[PDB]
Order: sequence, then C-alpha cells, then structure tokens
Amino acid sequence: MDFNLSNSQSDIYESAYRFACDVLDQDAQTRISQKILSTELWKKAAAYGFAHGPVSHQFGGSELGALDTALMIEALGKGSRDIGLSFSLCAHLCACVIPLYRFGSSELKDKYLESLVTGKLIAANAATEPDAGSDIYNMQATAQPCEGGYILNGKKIFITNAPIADVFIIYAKTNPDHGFLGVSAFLIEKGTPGLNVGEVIPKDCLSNCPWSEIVFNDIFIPQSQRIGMEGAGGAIFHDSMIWAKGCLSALFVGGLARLLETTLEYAKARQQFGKAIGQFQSVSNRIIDMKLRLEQCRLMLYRACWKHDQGQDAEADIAMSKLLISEYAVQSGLDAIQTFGGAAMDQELGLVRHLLNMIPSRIFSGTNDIQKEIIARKLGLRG
Amino acid sequence: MDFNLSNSQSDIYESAYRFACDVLDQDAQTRISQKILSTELWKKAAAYGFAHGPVSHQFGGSELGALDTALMIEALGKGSRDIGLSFSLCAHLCACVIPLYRFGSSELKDKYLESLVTGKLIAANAATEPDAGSDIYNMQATAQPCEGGYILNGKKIFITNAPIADVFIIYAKTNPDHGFLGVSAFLIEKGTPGLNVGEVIPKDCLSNCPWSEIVFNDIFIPQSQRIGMEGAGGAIFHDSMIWAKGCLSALFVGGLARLLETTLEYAKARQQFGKAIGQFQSVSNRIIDMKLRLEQCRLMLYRACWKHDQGQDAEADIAMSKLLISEYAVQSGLDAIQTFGGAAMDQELGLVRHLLNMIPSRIFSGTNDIQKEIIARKLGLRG
Amino acid sequence: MDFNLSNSQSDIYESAYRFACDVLDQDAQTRISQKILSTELWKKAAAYGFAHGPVSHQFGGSELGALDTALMIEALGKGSRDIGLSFSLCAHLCACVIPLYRFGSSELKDKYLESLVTGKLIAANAATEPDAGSDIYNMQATAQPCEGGYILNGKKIFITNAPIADVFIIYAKTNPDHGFLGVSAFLIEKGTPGLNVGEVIPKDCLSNCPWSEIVFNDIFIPQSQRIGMEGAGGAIFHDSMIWAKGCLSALFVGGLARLLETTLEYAKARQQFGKAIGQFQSVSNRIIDMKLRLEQCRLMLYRACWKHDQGQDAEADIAMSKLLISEYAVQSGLDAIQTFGGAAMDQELGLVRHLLNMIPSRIFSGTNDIQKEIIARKLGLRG
Amino acid sequence: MDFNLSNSQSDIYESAYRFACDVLDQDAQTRISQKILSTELWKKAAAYGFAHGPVSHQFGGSELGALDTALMIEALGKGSRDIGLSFSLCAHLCACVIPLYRFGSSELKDKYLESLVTGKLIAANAATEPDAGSDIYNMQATAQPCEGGYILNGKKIFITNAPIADVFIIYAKTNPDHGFLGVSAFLIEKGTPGLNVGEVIPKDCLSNCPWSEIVFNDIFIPQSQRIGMEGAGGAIFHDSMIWAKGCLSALFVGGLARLLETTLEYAKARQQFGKAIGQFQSVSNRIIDMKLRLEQCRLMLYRACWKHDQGQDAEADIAMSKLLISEYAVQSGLDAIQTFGGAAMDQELGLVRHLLNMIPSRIFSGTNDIQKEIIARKLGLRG
Ligand SMILES: Cc1cc2nc3c(=O)[nH]c(=O)nc-3n(C[C@H](O)[C@H](O)[C@H](O)COP(=O)(O)OP(=O)(O)OC[C@H]3O[C@@H](n4cnc5c(N)ncnc54)[C@H](O)[C@@H]3O)c2cc1C
Ligand SMILES: Cc1cc2nc3c(=O)[nH]c(=O)nc-3n(C[C@H](O)[C@H](O)[C@H](O)COP(=O)(O)OP(=O)(O)OC[C@H]3O[C@@H](n4cnc5c(N)ncnc54)[C@H](O)[C@@H]3O)c2cc1C
Ligand SMILES: Cc1cc2nc3c(=O)[nH]c(=O)nc-3n(C[C@H](O)[C@H](O)[C@H](O)COP(=O)(O)OP(=O)(O)OC[C@H]3O[C@@H](n4cnc5c(N)ncnc54)[C@H](O)[C@@H]3O)c2cc1C
Ligand SMILES: Cc1cc2nc3c(=O)[nH]c(=O)nc-3n(C[C@H](O)[C@H](O)[C@H](O)COP(=O)(O)OP(=O)(O)OC[C@H]3O[C@@H](n4cnc5c(N)ncnc54)[C@H](O)[C@@H]3O)c2cc1C
Ligand code: PRO
Ligand code: PRO
Ligand code: PRO
Ligand code: PRO
Ligand SMILES: [Cl-]
Ligand SMILES: [Cl-]
Repeated sequence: MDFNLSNSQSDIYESAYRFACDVLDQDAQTRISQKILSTELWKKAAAYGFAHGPVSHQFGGSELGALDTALMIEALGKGSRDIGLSFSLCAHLCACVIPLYRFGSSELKDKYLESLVTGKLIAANAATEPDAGSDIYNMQATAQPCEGGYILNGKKIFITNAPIADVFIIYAKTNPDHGFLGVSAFLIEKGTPGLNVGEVIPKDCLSNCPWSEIVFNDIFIPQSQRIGMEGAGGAIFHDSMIWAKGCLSALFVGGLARLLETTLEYAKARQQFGKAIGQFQSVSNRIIDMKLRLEQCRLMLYRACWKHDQGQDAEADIAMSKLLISEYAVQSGLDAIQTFGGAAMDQELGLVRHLLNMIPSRIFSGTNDIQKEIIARKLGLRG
Repeated sequence: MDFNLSNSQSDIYESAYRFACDVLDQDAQTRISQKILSTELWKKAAAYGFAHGPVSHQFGGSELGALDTALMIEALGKGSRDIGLSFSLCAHLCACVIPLYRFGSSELKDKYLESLVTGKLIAANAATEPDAGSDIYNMQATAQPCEGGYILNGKKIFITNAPIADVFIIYAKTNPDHGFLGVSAFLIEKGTPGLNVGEVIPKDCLSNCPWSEIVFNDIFIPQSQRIGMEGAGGAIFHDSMIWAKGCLSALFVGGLARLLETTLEYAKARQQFGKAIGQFQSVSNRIIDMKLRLEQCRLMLYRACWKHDQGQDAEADIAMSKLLISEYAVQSGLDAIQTFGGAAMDQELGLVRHLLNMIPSRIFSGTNDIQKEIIARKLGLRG
Repeated sequence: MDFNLSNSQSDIYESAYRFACDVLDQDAQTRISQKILSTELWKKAAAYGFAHGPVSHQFGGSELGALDTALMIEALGKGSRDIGLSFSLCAHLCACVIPLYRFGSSELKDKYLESLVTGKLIAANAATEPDAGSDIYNMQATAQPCEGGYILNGKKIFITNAPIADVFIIYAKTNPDHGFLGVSAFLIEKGTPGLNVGEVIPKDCLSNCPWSEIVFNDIFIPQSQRIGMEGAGGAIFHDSMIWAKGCLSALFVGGLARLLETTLEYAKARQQFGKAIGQFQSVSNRIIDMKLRLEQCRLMLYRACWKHDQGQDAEADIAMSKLLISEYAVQSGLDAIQTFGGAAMDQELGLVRHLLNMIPSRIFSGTNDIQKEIIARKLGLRG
Repeated sequence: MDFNLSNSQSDIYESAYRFACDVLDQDAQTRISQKILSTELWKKAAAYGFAHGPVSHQFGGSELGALDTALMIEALGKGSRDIGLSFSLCAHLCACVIPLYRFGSSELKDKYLESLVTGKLIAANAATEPDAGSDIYNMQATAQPCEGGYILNGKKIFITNAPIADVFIIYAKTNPDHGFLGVSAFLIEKGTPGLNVGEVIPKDCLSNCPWSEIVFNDIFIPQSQRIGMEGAGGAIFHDSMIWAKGCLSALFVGGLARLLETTLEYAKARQQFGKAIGQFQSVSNRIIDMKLRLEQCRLMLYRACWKHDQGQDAEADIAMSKLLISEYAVQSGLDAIQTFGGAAMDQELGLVRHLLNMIPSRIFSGTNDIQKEIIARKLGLRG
C-alpha cells in the first residue's frame, strides 16, 4: 500500500500537463468560441502520445499500462480547457486504437494501426443505433456473410468523430439470431461505396467535438477487415468500453482539479460583508464537498486502473469509478457556478461551458444506471 | 383550507397559457437560435397583461393580487419555451413597474407608469454593483443632494434589459454614511447626459435576455424623479425583491410542469430491453422525484402569495419558495436530461438549454444562501 | 385556494393538542422508560375521539372527514412524546375501526363497532405474512368456505396490538387461485379455538407499542363474521391503507413540529465561540432544511386529505405524502441530533428515541419503494 | 502507487479479525442485552494488542504505524458486534496511551505506560466541559501552579470510561488568560482526594460503553504528573485527536464492511414478487450506494494513515476521512434497515442497534462541522 507516483509516473503526468498547457490550451478560447476542432492540433496531440496508450513500440506506442494512460489523460483534462478536442482524442484512443491493437490481425494492424497511433488517420467507433443504446446488443445492423466478406446494412447514431474520421470501427450482427454472441467488429474506410456519413449535428455540450449518424447501404466488407474472430464483437466492444470508462474518465478528474483550483482562488479573493466569501460556511461547505469528491473519485480511478495493470478483475472497480467521477463532475460544476454567483454567467470564465461539457460524462460509454446494473451483477444481485 | 382555483383564477391561468402557447411560443425556436429578444413580441405580451400585476385600472392594470400574478406567470412559463423573453418581461414588471406604482409620487406615476404597464417603455432595475451583490446595501454609487436634485455617479452591473431599456430605476446612496437607510431610488431616462449604457454582454444562460453594465458620470437627477422618500430606497428595493422572488419564480414552476410532461411522455415511448424505460425503477424513481418537487414547491409558492394577499407576513414564505423552486428547477433539469440519455444532446429538443435557463434562478433576486440567511433571521437564529 | 383552518378545524386541533399535552404526555417518560403501553390511558384517548375518525354518530363517532382526522392526529403527535401509544391508537382506528365501519354489515357493526369506537375493545389488523410483505396479495393464509362459514389456517406477523387486542381483522384467501381478488376479510375474537396469539416481541423502535405473530390452526369463522363481500378483502385492505397512510402519517408531521421547536430553542440557547450555535451557517442551514421539510410535507398531507374529502382521486397524493413525511421525519431526526452534539445522547431529552420512533414510518403501510411503485403506476409508467 | 497489503499488514488484519470473531464476538449478544462492558474481556483485548498502537517494545508495544493500527481496528470493527467495548478500548488507546507515550516524561512512562498498554490500568481522557465542547480551548477547569505542583478545580463531561478508569488524562488551564496555549495535560489517579467521578449516565447509543462526568475539588496534582511541558496541553490534545480520528474511525469502516455483507446476503435470499428483492433497482441502487461509500472512505482512511506514516502533513486527510466515514456509516445504517423492511425491527439482528452505535461517530473527536472548519482552514478559507 502506497500512494506516491513513481518518478516515471510523475514524468508522464508532468510532460502531458506541459503539453496540454503550452500547446493545446494556447488559443483555446478562440477555438471554443468558433466551435472549431483543430485537426492539426489534434494530430500533434495524437503524435505526442495521447493516441498511444498500451500500444507497443512496434506500432509507435510506448506500452503504457492503464494507470499511466489515466495519468496522461488526467493531466490533459487539468491542463487544457478544450475538453471537446480532448474527448475526441480519447474516443479515438479508447474505442478505436485499443481494440484494433488488442484484437486485430497482423495484417490489419500492419496496414492501419501505426497510422491511428500517430494520428495520420482519425477513427470513429460506431456501435449505438436508434433502437440500441443501453441495450447495445439489440443492435440491428447486419453484416451478412458472403463470398469474400460481408454485406453491411444499418444505421449508427451519436458517433463521435464521424464527420472527421478516415476509418470507422463498426459493430454489426453476423448472426442476427443472437445478441452479444452474434456481433462482429469491422474496420471500414471513408469513401467506401454505400457508406453515407451524415453532416455534423450541433450540440451545446462538448460543442466542438463533432458527431453525426452514419448509414450503411449494401457495403461490401472484405474478409480481411473483420477485427478479431467472428461473433467476438461483443467481447471487443465490451473491452473497449472498459478503457473508455477507466481511462477516458480521468479527463474529468483533471477537469475537476482545475475547477477546484479556480473556485478556491475566487472564494479567497471575492469579498462581501467585509470578508472573503469563503469565510461563510455555506460557501466553504460546498467547496469542501468539491474537494472530498475529487480526492475520493481520483483514488477509486487509480485503484481501478492499478488492479487492471495487476491482471485482477477490475470491471466493477471501473464501473464504480465512471459512476462516481461523472456524478461528481456534474455536481461540482454546479457548486462552482454557485460560488461565483452572477460572475459565473461570463463566457470568458468558462464555468457554464465546463458544466455543459460534464453533462455527457454520465451518458457515454454506458449510462450511470447501466453502471449500477454492472455493479449489481458483480455483487450477485442479478442471479 | 381549499386547493381549488376560483373560476376567476382559472380563467386568468388559461388565458395566459393560451397567449403564451399561441403567440409567444410560435416561432420561438428561431428566435432562441438567433439569440433574438423580439421587442415587438415583448410589447404585445406586456400589453396583454404580463406587465400589469397589482397596478390599478387608473394606470392600465387589472389590480391582480400576488397569487393571481403568480398564476399568470406560471402559465407563461409552462406555455412558452422562450424563457429569456419571459424573464425580461417579469423583471420589468417586478423590479420596475411595481416599485413605481407602490412608491412613486402622483406626478411620477402620471408621467411614466401607464407607459411601463402597456410596454410602450421598457424599464431596467439597477442595484447590483461590482462590490455590492449579496451585500447590496454596501453599494457605492452616490446621489449627492444639490439644488434642484442630485448628482449621480457610480457603476451598476448585471442589469437585465439595460441594452433595450428606455428608463432605469436606479438605487444610490444619498447618505453614504449609512447602509440600508442611506439608499434612495430614482427613475432616469435613456439619453440623459452622463448615462453610459454598455453593449450587451453575451451569456449562455437566458442567452437572449440582454443585460449589460451602466455607468453614471455626474448625471443630474431632477428632484421630481426620486421614487418615494429620501433614504427609503432600501425599503423599496426590498419590497421589489419580494415580488421578484414571490411571483417571478412562478415562471420556473410552469417550466418544471412543462419539463415533467415532456419527460413522462418520453419515458413511456422510449423502449430498451423490450419495455418502456419508465418501467425500470432507476428511471421512474427520478421522474417521481421531479413530480414530488413540482407539487411541493408549487404549494409553497401558492401559500406564500396567498399569505401576502391576506396581509400576513410572507417574507419567510417567499424566501422558502424561491429557494425550493430554484433548487428543484435545476435538479429536475438534470434529471430530465438523464432520462433522455444521448437524445438529450439535441438542440431542437431544448433540454440542455432548459437547464441553462434554470441555472440563474438560484442567483438572481438574492442567492439561495442569502435566502437561507433571511429564513434564519425570521427563525430567530440571527439575534 | 385558501390556507387557513376553519374555526371548527382549529377547535378540533386545539382540543386534541390539549388532551395530548395534559392527559397523554403527563408521566410519559416513566411509561416510555418501562416500555409500558397503558391500556387505561389508551382507552381514555380512544373515547376522547382518537378512535372515531369518519365513524357516524350512530356508532359513537363525530363523522370527521380525512382532513379533520389528520388535524387531530397531527395535534396528538405534537402534544405527546408517547408516540408508541399514539401509533397503537391510530393503527386501531385506521386499519380496524374504519374498514369495519366502511364495509361491515349492519349486524357486524351493531355487535362490534361502537365498542371499537369507544375503546372498550382493542383491535389488531393482520395482513402481513412471512412470505407476503410488500407482495401482500401473495398471502398464503386460507379461509376455506364450508357449511356455515370458513376454516382458517395460516400465520400473520408484525401485528401491531396483537398481544393486547380483543378482536382481530384478518385477511385470508377464500380463493387461493387468485391474488388481490381472492382475498376476504374477517373479524375474529380473542379466545376462539385455534387462534394462537404470540407473546410480545420486543423492539427498540416504537418500543412500547406491542406487536407479535398470530397463528390460525383450523379456526372456524362463522359466515356472519366476514367483513364485506366475498373476494373484496383486497379492496378493503387497500382502502384501509389509504387511511393509514393519509391520516396516521399526520402523527409524524406533528412530531416533526415538536422536534423543530425543541431544536430551534437549543440553537438559540447553546453558545460556543462566544455566540449561539445557530449563528453558524452549518447549524442554521440544517435547521432550515428541517423547517422546509415540515412546511412542504404538511401542505402535501393537507391537500391529499382535502382531495379525499372532495371525492377526488387522492391515491397518488396520499402515497406522495406518506413517502415525503416518513423520509423527512427520519432525516430531520438525524439533523436534530447533530444540532445537539453530545447532549443528544441523553435519554431524558428523547432525541435518539424520537429517531428510533421515526424509522418504521418508512416501512409500515407499505414501504417507500412501494409508494414509488404506486406513484409510478398513477403516472402511467407501469403500462 | 499500490493497493495491496504487505504480508505483514495482512497478518496483522487477519490475526485481529480472528481475535475479534473468536474471543470478543462470542457471547456478545448477551452482554449487549444486559448493557455489560466486560472488563475481563476488555483486558484480554488490550493485552492482545488493541491497547498497543505505536508504543515501543520498551513499554510492551509492537511499534505499529498508523496504517497498521488502523488495519487492526478495522478488523475489530468487522469481527465483533460489541462495538461499545471496541470503542472503549480504542478511546483508551488513542486518547490516553498514545499521548502518554508521545509526550510523557521517562519517569511518568516508567510508572504508568506499560500498565496502560497491557490493560492492567484503564484510562479515560477528560477534556470536554459543559461550556467547552467544539470550543474546547475555552475550557474553564484550572490547574493553578503552586509549590510542588498544581491545585485543580473544574468539571468534565461526556468522559468515556470514567466509571471504570483507574487513571485520568485531564486537560486544564495553567494560564487562564490564554486559550490553546494556556492548557496543560496531567495524569491523575482514581481515589485522589478531591476527585469525584460520577455514576454512569445511561445512553441508547454505544449503550454498554460507560461514560460520566468528573468533578475536581481542590485536587493537588504533584509536578511529576504533568504530561509534557507547561502550556503544551493544547498540542497534546490536538495530537491525540488525530489518532482518535484517524485510527479509531477504522472501527466504523470495519462495521460498514460487516453491514454490507449482511445486507447483500439478505437481498439475495429474501424473495417478493417471485424474485430476490435485490433484483429491483430501488433495492440494488441503495446497496450499491453502501458499497461505493465503503470503498471510497476506506481508501481515504488508508491514504491518511499512510501519509502520517510517511511524515507528510496528514491533518486535512484525517479530518476528511473522519467526516466521510461517520456520515457514510450513518447513512448506510439507514440503507440496511430499509433493505430489511419489517425484519429490521428485530433485536437479535442488531441493525437498529448498529445505527445507534454509528450516530455518535459524527460527534466525538470533533463534530463533522468542526472537521469542515479544519479542512476549510487547510484550504486557505480561514485566512
Ligand atoms: C458525448 C457522447 C458521445 C458518444 N459517442 C459515441 C460513439 O462514438 N459511438 C457510439 O457508438 N456511441 C456513442 N455514444 C452513445 C452512447 O453510448 C449512448 O448514448 C448510451 O449508451 C445511452 O444510450 P441512449 O442514448 O440510447 O439512452 P437510452 O438507452 O435510451 O437510455 C435512456 C434512459 O433509460 C435508462 N435505462 C435504459 N436501460 C435501463 C436499464 N436496463 N435499467 C435502468 N435504466 C435504464 C438510461 O440509463 C437513461 O436514463 C455517445 C454518447 C454521448 C453522450
Ligand atoms: C440572470 C440574472 C439577472 C440579474 N438581473 C439583475 C438586475 O436586473 N438588476 C440588478 O441590480 N441585479 C441583477 N442581477 C444581479 C444579482 O442580484 C446578483 O448576481 C446577486 O445578488 C448575487 O450577487 P453577486 O453575483 O455579486 O454574488 P456574490 O454576492 O459575490 O456571491 C458569491 C457567493 O457568495 C455567497 N455569499 C455571499 N454573501 C454570503 C453570506 N453572507 N452568507 C453566505 N454566502 C454568502 C453567495 O451566496 C454566492 O454563493 C442579476 C443576476 C442574474 C444571475
Ligand atoms: C411498525 C410496524 C407496524 C406494522 N404493523 C402491521 C400491522 O398491524 N399489520 C400488518 O399486517 N402488518 C404490519 N406491519 C408490516 C408491514 O406492512 C410490512 O413490514 C411492510 O409491508 C413491508 O414488508 P416486509 O417487512 O415483508 O418487507 P419486504 O417486502 O421484504 O421488503 C424488503 C425490501 O424490499 C423492497 N421491495 C419489495 N418489493 C419491492 C418492489 N416491488 N420494488 C422495489 N422494492 C421492493 C422493500 O421496499 C424493502 O426495501 C407493520 C410494520 C411495521 C414496521
Ligand atoms: C460517544 C462520545 C464519546 C465522547 N468521549 C469523550 C471523552 O472520552 N472525553 C472528552 O473529553 N469528550 C468526549 N466526548 C465529547 C465530544 O468531544 C463533544 O461531544 C464534541 O466535541 C462536541 O461538543 P458538544 O457535545 O459540546 O457539542 P457543541 O459544541 O455544543 O456542538 C453543537 C452543534 O453546534 C455545532 N457547532 C459548534 N461550533 C461550531 C462552529 N464553529 N461552526 C459550525 N458548527 C458549530 C456542532 O457542530 C454541533 O452541530 C464524547 C462524545 C461522544 C458523542
Ligand atoms: O460508445 C460510447 O458511448 C463511447 C464513448 C466514447 C467513444 N465511444
Ligand atoms: O436584483 C435582481 O437580482 C433582480 C432579478 C430580477 C430583476 N432584478
Ligand atoms: O399493514 C400495515 O402495515 C399497517 C400499519 C398500521 C397498521 N397496519
Ligand atoms: O474527545 C473526544 O471526543 C474523544 C473521543 C474518543 C475519546 N475521546
Ligand atoms: Cl427495476
Ligand atoms: Cl458561517
């Protein structure tokens, strides 16, 4: 039992924080105002190491474990206000780079993986459908086996990075009779006949992180573009959501650390009634709640990632971390706004935008109600 | 003890709801998208009766009590998505029309009040300053008595409607030695030498309701433009915040009623796992929380307004209502978003914008921490 | 819309409060210390009017509506610390007197009802079983029709007043094929062959209110002792739980009013750091939460009872009231204890005993999770 | 960063758990029913190692760090239902053994410390007074320096173990002009002229852990019985409350672990509506809250104790741990009761008694409002 970072871990965090502050955060307000996702900046960040994660040196990575990857992303969330860009990068890493690395064939990794790792190609993961969100293994898209490969049809929605992606990791039923065990995963390229990527659909939360729908009309998928084995798509999707929960969520821990620093500074500076507003217990009690949340959920995340790195069963720990971080990020966003009063309603300060950016953390990679179903199953309450 | 509306009260509600639905709500999405506050629509709403409140027939009003006024505004909040416009109207009514009616001289009412009541003139109330928000009686603006009137200097911030107002109800120290008892209230016109109204300052919450700062540089205020007696400004401001709490807050009750109807409809329609998502207790428990909040806070508001109409001391009841409504409006906005999942991130649906619009309800007319100070004082805990 | 009591309602409340203070509360600490339920005091309270409720003058009652009955019981809960005795009386009234009055035949009312109304006979209601608590219509006790009546077998548990009751209102399956529609209700007397009433089972909550199990071994029930029609037991039980929710819960509103008065007094009297502890916002914020809870849930209860008296559908309103009152009573018990600090751990003060007494309010007459199921059904979420 | 116990730490935990289960828990229900604190059992536990903590081998201890001590006490709280006895032992260890070891002279340790470490002598710590609870450095007891020592007068209240103690560690003003810097600490023996120990004062929480008041009437304290330097009593008391927070609180973590195991077992076993009650999300969501609380607060405690062992500043971490553990212990006690329904009201099961035993965790060693003041000071909000 130990709560210090190794020198190696500290260096990873500090180097990422410096990049996030000095490269990504510079000029972020202009990009955020204009709803710009800078693909040139995105590619620099990817190549710096944010698209690497556990990927081996053979494909351009540094073979980080889950805790190291989480530290890097925590630093990114603390260091850069441009959380839409950070979310876009972490989605590419966790839902696309990592499943290709972990399950792709030698031939598929050789063709595509280093390009994803260095950010030469942007990827999007397409699983959700209009009738399959929480009930994801009810997806209706079909990849019907044929000579040479598969015929793919269906519609995917809410796809992060679809308007900017070069390749798509897509999940579809190769055996529509089944649920989880009837799903396969495939890699398809932008431009393939029958792939119709929709125009970006605007949103107020994560507003510069583009998403859209994609429609498959009789796409031919060559056999070699299946990722992993036939019918293993459910297991692949599952494994990628573990990395998305476990490591992508670190982004919101680092955002909460930055939020707490800003809020503490204001509560010491702002005077009313002849003293700093932090001297009133109504004010200081809320800030203490923010601090208690940050310390608790960061330890939960660190232990979940550490257990993964030890080869222990970390599924319940990662669901617990994702649930706590996202709830705490939203509640603390509200508490920061309440500390600032009327001065919160100020687009240069970013507190309201911060709350908007935290709202979807309770939804993606599985809603918090679904995390509770996962935890309930691990506790033996779904027997 | 009775919980039915009179036929008169029912008619007031239904007529206001019809206007809000058929006149203000029509085309609201376009105006909201473009951040437009339609002054022509605003003036129609004012003249319909939303700028009238308790004002007598002599000045164009219908002599509504507080409960009737609250019913009208509840209907407005349920019937129109354009809550920025509604907030702008209710600010003009509660913080400007009502103090002029209740404290203005015959000569000042004769000159200005009917024009405010019919919406021919838009008004803004200017009390808050950079160093006087919660500690409002620390305001530093000064109205130095001189022959003929006063010389006014100072700066006001966060002023709803300032960029569109024709007249300003302003609070300033006529005796800078004192706090509450050193404040007077004045009416000044747009265009007066020395009045510098700032350009609209954008915000994401209530985004089409314009506000800005105003600066006074050696403005001469003629004696006849003082509202009420010298040194009575604190009492006037206080009384106007009672109407702003007590009746303007009704807007958010009606918004919560509309939100609950939308959320219940979705939870019955949306299927996952072979059933309506409202069949899962995680989902239905949150919707029940929304329903419990709405029923409780609407009764608190109705009783506070009814006690006012009976001539009872309603100050603590109005502070309790404002506190509960605003907290419940924010929490229920979050609960609706969580019910919809990814479909909440949809600008046409308006759920995220609804939450943005509710966030400032915990701040204006006194933050919720200040409401608790008021309640604590009434309970004898500030002795 | 009106929030004043009629003179008649005020008199009912004040007379009950005086009785509770001057008759039941006198000497209560000694009885509570010794875990005594004074049947002589119980009978005086019953005859004063607490066992009357809606019962007509023909049987000794005053034909109170639900709101009047709730006012009487609110006064009882504020006026007497002996909540175990009050709970025992209200259980007899709501679960036994009222179903006999509302559904019993002329012959059964003539024989028993006035004796229950004046407290000459104590009654207990026996529905719950080891395998039928929330799922009450899964009860397995059977009343097999035969010549002359029924043969009753089974076991009931958690029966308030069973060790002191003279008669028992019991629910059993006359058609074991069905659930709700297979239940009938019966009145049986202490002493009947085959009735085995268990010895009192001690508890720390409501510790002087006796309960035990009862076992039926081939009891013969004469036909004339069935209450209402065959198979109508589910509807009778349902209707009695409405009165138990709706009116018995008033007891905990009056207890919260007494608790708040005690807590406010202490927070003004107790000094630390040179001032009253109520001057610290951590302390006053919790007391304000107690006050907000009491005002909200009392209005919900009053409206639920008023709607019942108007002949409106009040089922959802009564479930909402029972849910809020019991949750708020428990949370406010904890908040009072926290206000007192170490002085809460004092058996003469009664704050810890008060919390114990509130804990079962979330369980009896249907748990709060079951109230949410009822509300969810009324909202259309169980379709 | 590591979350495994060393083999040494695991052995400490398992050995303590075995003792708590096989020695202290055996027959605990009878002792709890009779409100017995078994001094023979207490002394066996003390000598086994629960009265040792950081004390060196020279005085009979094993020189445990804070994390090891916390592990031992966590095991005690999980293994034995007799939390009153455990609390009594940990109070003796943290508030009496440890300050004597850390600040006592060679002569005072030589005379008394090994006897306290082996439990031959029971000790009580007496700081709180009628007018000095949270404001502890306002204590009014006086130890007036004289030739040879001090004349002690005053009254202490809420003193754990006073009715059974052989020695008393007492705090009094040697310079009544000052607060914190005017306090000294002394060791006095039962039986000294002028010491009047009150009879046990009963309580429902921790009901077999005896406490009473003590009154000093012109006690002569010999110079050699002062603990540490003159005027250092505030620092000594402060340091002992760190151990009381940081390590004694571990008791309630182990109690929550035992509670969660019992609650999970019941939610899988108890059927209603044809399934285990844990299958309903209302039930499983509450149990998940218990699990999330236990994992978070146990990590906070482990890190606080680990930081102490590393020589880092752990004051804020220990205040955060004490605050979270005690709040979570109370809330989870309520959640367990709600899981069991009517079966919670069963003295053999102990769930209601468990909640009673957790209620004082939010009060002793400084209330949770005072922990928030400590955290606020460490955050720079009390500047
Ligand atoms: C910012 C963002 C980025 C996204 N990126 C991607 C992406 O790149 N690729 C991709 O494939 N998807 C993506 N998603 C989609 C996301 O995975 C889904 O939104 C999510 O799984 C929830 O599905 P849904 O929106 O259909 O909600 P629904 O499943 O309809 O849920 C609606 C409500 O019902 C509740 N509910 C549903 N089932 C249960 C149950 N069994 N028990 C209790 N409550 C239940 C939910 O918790 C929620 O409260 C993204 C979403 C967001 C917000
Ligand atoms: C939408 C909107 C419209 C507005 N319209 C107008 C308008 O038309 N005219 C006008 O004059 N003003 C207007 N206001 C300003 C509003 O009145 C102030 O924002 C408000 O009074 C709070 O002041 P502040 O923003 O300076 O916050 P501060 O006073 O700085 O408060 C900051 C934080 O400190 C807390 N705090 C302060 N003092 C205490 C205390 N004693 N105890 C406990 N906590 C304390 C507050 O609760 C808050 O959490 C508007 C504000 C909003 C949001
Ligand atoms: C003080 C007291 C007095 C009583 N007096 C009487 C009396 O006089 N006569 C009488 O007949 N009974 C009496 N009862 C019994 C009472 O009616 C039952 O305790 C109650 O209905 C709950 O049943 P149970 O205890 O079997 O809990 P269970 O039904 O076992 O409930 C256990 C847990 O499961 C939850 N749960 C169960 N089903 C669902 C579901 N569908 N959805 C979600 N959660 C669910 C419950 O909410 C609870 O959290 C009394 C109880 C109390 C506490
Ligand atoms: C089980 C138990 C065992 C104990 N054992 C011992 C023992 O062995 N020796 C010993 O000396 N003492 C002992 N104590 C006493 C304990 O230290 C005091 O009870 C505690 O410090 C609180 O003091 P008080 O009871 O006077 O509460 P008060 O100080 O009166 O507090 C009352 C309320 O006011 C609040 N409050 C007070 N000041 C502030 C502030 N500045 N800001 C915000 N809120 C404030 C408190 O948080 C609380 O809500 C024990 C207490 C308990 C419950
Ligand atoms: O399926 C999802 O929801 C995840 C979210 C991050 C990228 N894709
Ligand atoms: O002073 C304020 O805060 C109020 C809010 C509505 C208009 N002016
Ligand atoms: O069935 C029950 O739970 C109710 C509680 C009051 C009397 N009987
Ligand atoms: O002073 C107190 O409150 C601590 C509690 C444990 C023993 N003494
Ligand atoms: Cl469910
Ligand atoms: Cl304060």
